[PDB]
Amino acid sequence: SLFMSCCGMAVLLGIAVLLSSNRKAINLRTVGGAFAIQFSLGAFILYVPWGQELLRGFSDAVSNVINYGNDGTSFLFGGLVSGKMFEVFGGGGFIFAFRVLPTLIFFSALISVLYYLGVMQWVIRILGGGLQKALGTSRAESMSAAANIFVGQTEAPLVVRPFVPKMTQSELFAVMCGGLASIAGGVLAGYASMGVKIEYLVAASFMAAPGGLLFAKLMMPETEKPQDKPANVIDAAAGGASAGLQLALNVGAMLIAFIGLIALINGMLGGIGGWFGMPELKLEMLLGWLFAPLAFLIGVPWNEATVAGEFIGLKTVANEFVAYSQFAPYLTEAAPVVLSEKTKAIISFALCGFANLSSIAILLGGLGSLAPKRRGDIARMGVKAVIAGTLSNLMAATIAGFFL
Amino acid sequence: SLFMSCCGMAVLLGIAVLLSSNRKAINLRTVGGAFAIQFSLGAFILYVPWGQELLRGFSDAVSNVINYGNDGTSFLFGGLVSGKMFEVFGGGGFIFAFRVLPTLIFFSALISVLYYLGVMQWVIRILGGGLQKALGTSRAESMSAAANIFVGQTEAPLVVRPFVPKMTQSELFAVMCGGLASIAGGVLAGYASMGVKIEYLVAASFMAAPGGLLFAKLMMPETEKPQDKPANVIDAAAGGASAGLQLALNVGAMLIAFIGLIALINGMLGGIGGWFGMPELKLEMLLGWLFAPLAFLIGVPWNEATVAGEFIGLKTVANEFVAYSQFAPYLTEAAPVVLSEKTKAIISFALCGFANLSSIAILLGGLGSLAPKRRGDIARMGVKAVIAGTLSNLMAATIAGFFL
Amino acid sequence: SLFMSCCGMAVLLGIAVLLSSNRKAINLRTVGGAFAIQFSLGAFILYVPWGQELLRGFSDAVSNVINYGNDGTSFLFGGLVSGKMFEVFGGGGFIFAFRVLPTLIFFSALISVLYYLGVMQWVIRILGGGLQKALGTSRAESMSAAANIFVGQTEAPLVVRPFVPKMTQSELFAVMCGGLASIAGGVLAGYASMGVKIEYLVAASFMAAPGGLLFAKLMMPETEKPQDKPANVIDAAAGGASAGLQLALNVGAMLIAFIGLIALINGMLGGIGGWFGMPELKLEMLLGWLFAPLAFLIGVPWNEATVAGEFIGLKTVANEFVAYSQFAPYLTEAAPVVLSEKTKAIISFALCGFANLSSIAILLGGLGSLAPKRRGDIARMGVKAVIAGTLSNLMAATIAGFFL
Ligand SMILES: CCCCCCCCCCO[C@@H]1O[C@H](CO)[C@@H](O[C@H]2O[C@H](CO)[C@@H](O)[C@H](O)[C@H]2O)[C@H](O)[C@H]1O
Ligand SMILES: CCCCCCCCCCO[C@@H]1O[C@H](CO)[C@@H](O[C@H]2O[C@H](CO)[C@@H](O)[C@H](O)[C@H]2O)[C@H](O)[C@H]1O
Ligand SMILES: CCCCCCCCCCO[C@@H]1O[C@H](CO)[C@@H](O[C@H]2O[C@H](CO)[C@@H](O)[C@H](O)[C@H]2O)[C@H](O)[C@H]1O
Ligand SMILES: O=c1[nH]c(=O)n([C@@H]2O[C@H](CO)[C@@H](O)[C@H]2O)cc1F
Ligand SMILES: O=c1[nH]c(=O)n([C@@H]2O[C@H](CO)[C@@H](O)[C@H]2O)cc1F
Ligand SMILES: O=c1[nH]c(=O)n([C@@H]2O[C@H](CO)[C@@H](O)[C@H]2O)cc1F
Ligand code: NA
Ligand code: NA
Ligand code: NA
Repeated sequence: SLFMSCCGMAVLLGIAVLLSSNRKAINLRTVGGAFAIQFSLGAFILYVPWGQELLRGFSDAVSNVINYGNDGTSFLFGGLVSGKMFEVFGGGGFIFAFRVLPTLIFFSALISVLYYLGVMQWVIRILGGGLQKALGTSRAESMSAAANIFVGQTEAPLVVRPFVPKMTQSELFAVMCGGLASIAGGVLAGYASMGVKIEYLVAASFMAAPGGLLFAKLMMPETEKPQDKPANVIDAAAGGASAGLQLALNVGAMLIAFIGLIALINGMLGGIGGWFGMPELKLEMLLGWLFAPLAFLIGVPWNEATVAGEFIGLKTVANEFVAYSQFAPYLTEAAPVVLSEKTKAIISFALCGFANLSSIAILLGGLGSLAPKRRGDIARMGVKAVIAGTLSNLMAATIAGFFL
Repeated sequence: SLFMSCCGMAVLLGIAVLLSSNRKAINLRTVGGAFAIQFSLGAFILYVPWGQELLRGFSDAVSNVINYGNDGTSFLFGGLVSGKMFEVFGGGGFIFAFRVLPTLIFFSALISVLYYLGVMQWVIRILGGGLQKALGTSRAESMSAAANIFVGQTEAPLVVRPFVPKMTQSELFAVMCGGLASIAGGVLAGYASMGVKIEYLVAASFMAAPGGLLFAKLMMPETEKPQDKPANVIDAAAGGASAGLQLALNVGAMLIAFIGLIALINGMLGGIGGWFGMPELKLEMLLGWLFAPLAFLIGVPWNEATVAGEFIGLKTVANEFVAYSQFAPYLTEAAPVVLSEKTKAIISFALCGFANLSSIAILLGGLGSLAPKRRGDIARMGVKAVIAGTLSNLMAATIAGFFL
Repeated sequence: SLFMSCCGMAVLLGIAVLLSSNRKAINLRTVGGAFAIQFSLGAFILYVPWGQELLRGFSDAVSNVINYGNDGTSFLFGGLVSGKMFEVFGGGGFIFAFRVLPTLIFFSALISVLYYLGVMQWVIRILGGGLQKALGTSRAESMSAAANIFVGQTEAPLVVRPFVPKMTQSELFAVMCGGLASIAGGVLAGYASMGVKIEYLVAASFMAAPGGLLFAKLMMPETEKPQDKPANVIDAAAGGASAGLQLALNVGAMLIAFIGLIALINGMLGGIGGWFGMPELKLEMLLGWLFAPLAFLIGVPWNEATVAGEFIGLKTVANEFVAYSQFAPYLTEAAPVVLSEKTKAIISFALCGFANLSSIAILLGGLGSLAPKRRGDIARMGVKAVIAGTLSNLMAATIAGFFL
């Protein structure tokens, strides 16, 4: 029953303690409250009626903003994003390049506008402030964790840019973990446009802030002592659009290459596997077989653990975007394998994070430019930070599966 | 009758004098001849039969070059830019991304070729020379004003690059104004492809050179004393294509975001306005209500001033590209509001300029890279330069409305 | 009969000797073996049954990898790259932008992966080693020649990056020639997707390594004495995808502009030619008339020399991509002129090279960044290097025509 989920949470916590830089330095108030907040946040918005309605209200607003942004997309690509496409090409009428990627551009511009207006800083200041008061975490790392709810791993530390170079190793690690445990407002809308339930995306985003601090302070407790704009709104929007464009181009090229490379890998695996009586061997089977125990531990039913393992493994060995690209068909009526609604939720939560090895190089560049003398520390803590970020996503999935 | 237009010209002139840095320093020969040239140029090509035929001949040549350039576009996107699109998707068969944006690439390559060959420098030298002889303006600022007829605000000063750092404040201001009062050959073809009459675009482009000098020397008279390549033609074309590509990408991302943001703004305005019994409230209504007097002043009929105000206001608060994107449907048979041919012309002229606040940041980067120690002056004069550029566009529209 | 081909080879060799920096410094072992290898390589894979089967086996593998990579393309553009496009738009259903350009992205990512794994370095070390042992060429220039079989002119010298600044002038020239005589794995797949026979592309690529050294050591003999990474595999793929994206964008913009410019040139040539009773005058006719003797010399039949001259000339005056874009329709059933299979092969080989004037500027940037103090030498030897590269392509075509 629910016992398997509670065991799941315990195992995830235990692994973090086992990988800790110093278990005797672990602050019980910090890691105790962090888990408490992430657990309670999950309980509130996924179980408690009022919180469920607040989540639903927030998600529908996000859904409306996406539709508003699609007017710009409709202007540029016209009939290629109209209903006629489904009449002519059927399911192939949904052109990913024109349906999903332009949303990254619109949302990046929007976020930039909300930063210029001070709306973002206002929300981050409140959320980040509440975290440090309850957990005893430092001012800077708490703000970065809260900022990561809405923006990406390289953009979130910008709210505390001047404090980054003199951050303690534990602070720097938490900052890295905050980004790895979360996603970004831009791609959230993208994943939502792919069929992923907005409620899950919004929930996982908010739960990433305490979850990121949780596993950061478990695996890298504080052993040191911490310390302590565009000309107009139109310029802000333009700057965001440009950043979104570059992101859209990068994501699109990555998807073309990685999905293509997976197909090539599967072709080779067919020949190699055939030598062992397994000509049907594919990458999905390997990842499914290898990540099935992990999926089962976080609450996925026995008969759905292997399929769930495919996406979870793919997210880890590559990135969450590619994983979502393969999981999205399972959210439609044309799903090759009909999964339970709880399993769908677990996969959605467990995928909702930038936690992968390639994000280390991203952190080295973006976060490293803010503090060039700390690039050595970032590379040194990269793998552990990814692990911490992965555990945070897994914990969020286990919690979500519990109240569902 | 025509009295309203003459009042319009007077008001525009008066505002410039009211905003002058020193009215007693205004050179009557300079600003008198500048208005005379812009007025006579308008009279010649819009009223006088011979000039009308020369304008028509030039516009058709421009129309032919665009069709020639569309062969490259047709090669890349094939059936998606063919007539079959209109059979399948109807009006939505016109894909803006593939129809309009690639023209920016072809024309940028062409302009780069005409620069390598010396054709551009030849024309600019003649036009710029005639301006300084008649107006008494300096050599450098006259060439920049003439260059702005064909190229953008950041590219035009390149013809006098080494003279920019030591320019007087009045010279630097005029250079800024020359770019703000005009557009570029690349986007001109884009706007033409959207349905905007080429004759109006060509006319407004040429009239921008004296018009830009007019309001620059009215608002910032000279109080000081002025002073005074690719390896081959194929490389030139390639360089232009690359520049055009970057422009095309920037414009496309901007349009997706801004049009999307306008839709979001209208959604919010519907709720906010509803609190005051105006749930139908939209951005177009605000801009229309606010810019209707200005439209009426430049010659737009009373019953068309509000609709004309929508586009004029949008051009000012955002940019001319977005404005043209909303005005283009009014140039087709499927126009939601059938406007008079004079009103169509007035709007076309009044929109034909880079005069907006966001162009200040553009000038800071492009023009600023030519003279890094003058970036402070550019930012200081930015708003006034935009105003001067706006007045120049408005004057051109009033003149156009007069002879029509 | 075959006598015309042997004369062709002799003429090409003679021209190189005539243009030599020092004929008495020409190493007979080097240039004798280089021609021997290129000739024997051609004989082996185009005539000898076993070699023909090895070429066919390699080409089919390349064909399979391309299809695998098209899965990523199919994901992004859906129905726009499906069979339905041919039902709706007929021949125009083949959208070049979505069919060909994305292959550059996938293959660039793949090559980057094969570099990270050490597979590329392994092959290059063997091929490059065999060349220097047989020809007596230096270690560095032999590796660069072998690397150019698979990658582009700017990427190939990276395998010997630290040796480039101290290279002899003859070494630097050979390095330039190796890149000009060949293409790249990315665009090879692109040309293959356009209908160009993979066997010819693969053959020309391998034959470029000895061919490049041949004409480099003929035109610039050695008169001096020579001397002597991404964090993980996923990062490698991502880096390659990004590089491929930039390449894809550059190629697409170039094609839009150049094909558009050719159409404009033809429009002007129609008017100019009309003054001399030739209103049908076009660029293709000029290039065809001018390059027909050259085509005839390399083995193209008399009645097909003019048509063959169009593409060969276009490749030289512009680039091979544009040439292939005009030659591709002649490889289909809807070919305006049905050409012999030997003529098709000759054109395919003669076009398979980056040898053009615009590549000089490319070499100045890419190869020049590896040795900034040698940019003067690169520019000085640019034209001769292009000639050498052109002769190498022509020789490969003549050889191919001989055994066919
Ligand atoms: C898509 C389908 C197929 C999936 C295939 C799975 C591929 C996963 C292999 C990952 O390889 C490792 O990744 C690390 C992370 O980058 C590297 O560490 C490098 O970077 C670390 C992080 O900074 C450092 O700690 C290390 O010292 C440094 O070796 C490490 O060398 C590398 O071997
Ligand atoms: C699209 C639909 C919605 C439309 C909404 C309308 C938005 C317009 C607001 C413009 O805001 C102002 O723009 C100036 C121009 O950038 C800024 O001046 C800044 O830049 C100037 C120019 O250099 C300087 O003179 C100023 O000192 C400096 O404050 C100024 O601060 C800023 O408040
Ligand atoms: C597409 C259809 C139409 C086709 C039209 C054909 C155009 C071909 C003209 C080429 O022009 C030459 O190209 C050289 C190569 O770049 C230039 O040399 C320049 O660069 C060389 C190479 O480094 C140097 O040796 C030279 O000194 C330097 O002048 C040279 O000046 C330039 O006149
Ligand atoms: O804002 C972003 N920042 C970022 O780094 N990414 C990277 O792109 C990958 C795919 O979304 C993520 O795993 C992450 O590594 C994506 C983003 F959308
Ligand atoms: O060449 C150009 N230069 C330029 O700055 N722009 C900018 O892009 C906006 C939209 O066309 C213009 O208002 C102007 O600010 C556009 C151009 F086409
Ligand atoms: O890898 C490449 N490197 C390169 O320089 N190019 C350039 O792009 C032109 C068109 O393919 C080539 O002639 C060559 O000059 C293309 C490439 F694909
Ligand atoms: Na984040
Ligand atoms: Na201009
Ligand atoms: Na090469």
